[PDB]
Amino acid sequence: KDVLECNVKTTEVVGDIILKPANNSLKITEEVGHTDLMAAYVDNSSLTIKKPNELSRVLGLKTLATHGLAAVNSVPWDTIANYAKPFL
Repeated sequence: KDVLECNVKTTEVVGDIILKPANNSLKITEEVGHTDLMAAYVDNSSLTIKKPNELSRVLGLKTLATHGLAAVNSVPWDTIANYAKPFL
């Protein structure tokens, strides 16, 4: 199984990969929401969503549960920017 060093608190199996606890590592979004997308737009950052919901699917986003290590900071900037502008 593939391994991801991230900010999880317990060792967890998500899909076909494993999240291992590492302090001050990669931030993990459990399920994407409005605040997560608003913060990624402001922080000049991407997102690593761990489990999918309706919003992540309709935005065509990759999650750790469905895409493994490929979801690491995989949320494109055009998606974050286009979602967040009706709210500014």
